[PDB]
Amino acid sequence: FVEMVDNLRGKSGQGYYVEMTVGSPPQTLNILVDTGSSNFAVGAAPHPFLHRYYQRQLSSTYRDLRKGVYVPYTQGKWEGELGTDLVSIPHGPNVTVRANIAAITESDKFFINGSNWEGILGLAYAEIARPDDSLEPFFDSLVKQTHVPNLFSLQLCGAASVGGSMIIGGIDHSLYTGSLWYTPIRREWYYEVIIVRVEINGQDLKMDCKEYNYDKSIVDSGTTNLRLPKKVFEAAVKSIKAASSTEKFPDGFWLGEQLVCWQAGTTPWNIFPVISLYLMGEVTNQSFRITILPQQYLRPVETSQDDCYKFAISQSSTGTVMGAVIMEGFYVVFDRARKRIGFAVSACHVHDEFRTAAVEGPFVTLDMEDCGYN
Ligand SMILES: CCCN(CCC)C(=O)c1cccc(C(=O)N[C@@H](Cc2ccccc2)[C@H](O)CNCc2cccc(OC)c2)c1
Repeated sequence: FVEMVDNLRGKSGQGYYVEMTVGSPPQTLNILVDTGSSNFAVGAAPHPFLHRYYQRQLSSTYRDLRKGVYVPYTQGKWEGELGTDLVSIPHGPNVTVRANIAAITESDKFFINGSNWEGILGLAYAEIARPDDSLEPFFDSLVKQTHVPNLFSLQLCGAASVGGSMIIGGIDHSLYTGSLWYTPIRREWYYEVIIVRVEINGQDLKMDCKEYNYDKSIVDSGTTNLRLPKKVFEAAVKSIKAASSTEKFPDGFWLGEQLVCWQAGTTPWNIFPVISLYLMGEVTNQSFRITILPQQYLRPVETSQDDCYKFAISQSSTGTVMGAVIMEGFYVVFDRARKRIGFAVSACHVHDEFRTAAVEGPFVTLDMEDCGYN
């Protein structure tokens, strides 16, 4: 689908956006791609951080729906006015749909100063769409009204600016190597999945696997880090710290709280451990794993003029989150038509000489559904 190849742009830590058009004639907006939420919301007022915004007065195709919406994310908040209008995606499929659109009229800590997107495309399921599930997420409208197959895939790169591909309706083998392995979407709300084993440098964390998914493990392009649940994080960092005892760092650093720096020619990569998450496979008692490097969890922050990095694993309280730390390692297929998410080694994932991100199977794991949570 070389039409859609390379249709995602971004800057480090400001997410990935796609161009879309809204209303007739078409207003062009840069919309953040987010599998972590389910609302298509766009700036409709001249906030000073925005390059552009939706002007509903300019579109003959606009239809108020005389309802207001609040949408609070973990990080952020916006208030809006619900309507509908016609939505195309220049470098996606060649269609045009009547999608719901929240017109953002008030926001706090939502938009990012210096960024180049003006909206957010929530690609997850109605069950978390605000204000309630009657509000039909864009992708559901897209499928319900076109013949575009019920799936999309994401190749998030990031070599300053990043890039990538959102293939809508399909998959493109030029974007990955090896085979796609698939883990079932456990519930259609977020893209929730189950992690059944966690390894650092090949060494199990001998932990009840129910912790790994407490109370959720989810796939979120709208998030930067790998977010391990509090106790698994406490324990994850414990072995990460211990495998990388070679060198010393402040304890705050691991809690996020301050960069750490090195030489512009060699950093100690071969000195932090690869991380492996085993994920529920498609078959009774079969799992597989995805393995990331530190060229994923140690990401640059652009006093400094040396090849430097931040620690990108952090704690949470609404689950595990496989943000871009994970996603940038892999080509990820959101197979909604089959209640399942596929991972394959990404063609662009940034590695080194020795190691590499991998996707491997099958493995034998008993009692995978007990790793879940109710
Ligand atoms: C995305 C680029 C960098 N950012 C945003 C800057 C703060 C992050 O790395 C980040 C960090 C923490 C949390 C979030 C976040 O809340 N992401 C949501 C999408 C988003 C919002 C604002 C700006 C950019 C991206 C994402 O939807 C969270 N998924 C969980 C969730 C919680 C509550 C309600 C939900 O759906 C209604 C979803 C993003």
